[PDB]
Amino acid sequence: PMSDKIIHLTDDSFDTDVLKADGAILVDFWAEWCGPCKMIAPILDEIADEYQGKLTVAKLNIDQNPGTAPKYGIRGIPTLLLFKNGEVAATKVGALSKGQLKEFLDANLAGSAMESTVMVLRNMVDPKDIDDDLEGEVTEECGKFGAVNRVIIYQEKQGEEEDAEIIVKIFVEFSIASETHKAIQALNGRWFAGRKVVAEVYDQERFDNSDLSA
Amino acid sequence: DKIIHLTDDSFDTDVLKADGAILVDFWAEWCGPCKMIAPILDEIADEYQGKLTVAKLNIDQNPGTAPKYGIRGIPTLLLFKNGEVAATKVGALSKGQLKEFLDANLAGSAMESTVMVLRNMVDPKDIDDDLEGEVTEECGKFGAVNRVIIYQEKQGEEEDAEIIVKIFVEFSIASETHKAIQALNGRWFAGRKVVAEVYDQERFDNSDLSA
Ligand SMILES: [Cl-]
Ligand SMILES: [Cl-]
Repeated sequence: PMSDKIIHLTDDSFDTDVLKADGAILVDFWAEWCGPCKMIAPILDEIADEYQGKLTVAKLNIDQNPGTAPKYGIRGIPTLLLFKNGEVAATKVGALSKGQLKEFLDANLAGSAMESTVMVLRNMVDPKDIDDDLEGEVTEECGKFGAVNRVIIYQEKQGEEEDAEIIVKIFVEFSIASETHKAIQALNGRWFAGRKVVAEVYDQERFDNSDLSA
Repeated sequence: DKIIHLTDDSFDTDVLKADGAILVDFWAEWCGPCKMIAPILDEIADEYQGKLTVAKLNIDQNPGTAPKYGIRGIPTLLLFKNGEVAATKVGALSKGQLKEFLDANLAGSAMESTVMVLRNMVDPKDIDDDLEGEVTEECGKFGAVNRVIIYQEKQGEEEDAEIIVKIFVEFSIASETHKAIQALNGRWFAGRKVVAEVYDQERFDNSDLSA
């Protein structure tokens, strides 16, 4: 109003400010002697104002805070790391125009936001517990929230190591998003049974395209 | 040099427990676009031999597997690596677009890298200031070590998410890295069997340690 919308990071503040942050955070690794860093400095201010609500811009001075950068393989400066939910989602190395940054941001932030017909049930069933009856039982029980299109029992290996844990994600696609919303609200945090189940929206475009990895 | 014929019974062994990356094609004889991509997959099978195996599951003959992966329309291609689904592609595709798909998801296929990634070597809790130096000493056996990165990554968007450790080892030239990957892959380190693989050099050069 109109003050500074940039989060000014330290090594000590980085975890809370970036990794445990709400929404997408664009981290700028910089230094005062860095010419191209000052290039993008005013661009970052505009982006910070114009992406209010969908992006927070943060800066870490690598001279004053030398601990963080080497952990993320920062080489040249400036480097932009885009974080989403504690995850590095994208990177951009070096200076770039306002248009090039927007193009990079537009391509790496969620587009066509939408309430999904797809629910994902997590931490509900161990892979060994799966049998021929499970899909049918899920569709039957979720049918009290609305019309169930398809139920997918998905097993996911949580690593590349030979005996990495396999977990189960249960996907329930409803006919319309209103039904999915009721189901999620009713089921999330509830015990079925012995296990506390996470009920959650799952990206509809991903699901429609046979990507069950998220 | 040729394509694996998958069945519902063989899938686990042929795909999930296989050595090297596997490109799985879900198809059927009446499927027009499936036949359109068949000669393309033949060429990919020959051209990417020793780096990728192509495999086909006829969904009429073998109806058990595809619904487990959320397959809807055909053809659908799934890229497997070490029992993980690395990437997915829905519908028909040109020789070039499939090569672009493979370049983006098959580490090393566009360029053999100076960078090795070590997976499953250590727990986050077992990291200390000694580790980086121990790795470079251990990897020095294979050549000049430019840089070792002990990278901690969150596995997923949800806060519950497990944190894992990826250890990046960049060598001076790709030949040294190849020696290192050969000698380290599948090796046991105090209770843990490690995965050593090429990591895309361009990702690494650009501080993309997420793959
Ligand atoms: Cl600052
Ligand atoms: Cl051994």
